[PDB]
Amino acid sequence: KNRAFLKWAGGKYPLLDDIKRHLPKGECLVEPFVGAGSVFLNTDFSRYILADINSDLISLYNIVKMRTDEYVQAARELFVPETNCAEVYYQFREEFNKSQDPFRRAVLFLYLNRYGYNGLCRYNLRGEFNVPFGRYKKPYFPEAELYHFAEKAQNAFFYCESYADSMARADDSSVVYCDPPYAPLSANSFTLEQQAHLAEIAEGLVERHIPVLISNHDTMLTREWYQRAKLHVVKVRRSIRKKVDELLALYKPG
DNA sequence: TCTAAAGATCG
DNA sequence: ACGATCTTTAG
Ligand SMILES: Nc1ncnc2c1ncn2[C@@H]1O[C@H](C[C@@H](N)CC[C@H](N)C(=O)O)[C@@H](O)[C@H]1O
Repeated sequence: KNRAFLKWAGGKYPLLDDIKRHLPKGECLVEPFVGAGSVFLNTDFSRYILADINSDLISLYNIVKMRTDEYVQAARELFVPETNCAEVYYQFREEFNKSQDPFRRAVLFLYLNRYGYNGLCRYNLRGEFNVPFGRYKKPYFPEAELYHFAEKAQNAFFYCESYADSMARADDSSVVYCDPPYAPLSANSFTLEQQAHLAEIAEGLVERHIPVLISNHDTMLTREWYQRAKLHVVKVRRSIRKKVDELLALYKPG
């Protein structure tokens, strides 16, 4: 069991056993919504193609892969007792938003992920990061996790683009896993129109003998979008009050 | 998930 | 120059 080095929304570490039970075998794995990378880090394919719409995240992954020793030594200097203070936090956030150097922006990005409020990621319409101070007791510097990420990445390529464009890179030796933002539980972001279009693209790939696996909440809407697949219920019963389970859908060819 | 200030849109 | 009703911002 291997851990990511970033805090992130909708991370899949606790569901890995159920995912690996139903995921097919092949030469190359494609992830159109990669995020913090928990599945990439806990599987064994010989090639990977990894993509996301967030451009600060993709640039950080390129620096860590190609300039490893230089990156670690510089980032370690920001994790000391002197920097756990509100007046210092708001000046570093300001330096980040004004800089135009990829290496310096990547160093500061990790500090903000581990000292900021509840570990969030949020921006305004101008592209400035605006999460406030978090006040933790003693944050942890993920050194071991950073070296292991660099090592596995020697066999992957990274891209900044949307889900229709990355899914079109697949060929007759590939396998695809999708993890989109969650569907709503009651009546800008990922739209209803977009949730349905994703299911349509999957039905077209499976005609070409290319297999696909998807995950989301178990509701009335998701059962309708994914009607042409085989469905498996995962009991979780998380409160809020009511219980909700999770769902997996598998498209397999003949 | 929350809320007091500031800016956007139409007749 | 006016006012009712929405969006947007950031602790
Ligand atoms: N149109 C889009 N195309 C591609 N990625 C998107 C799009 N919209 C949102 N995303 C990303 O989808 C990701 C959703 C995450 N929940 C995935 C978590 C990931 N499985 C992990 O283990 O960390 C986010 O990182 C988004 O930035």
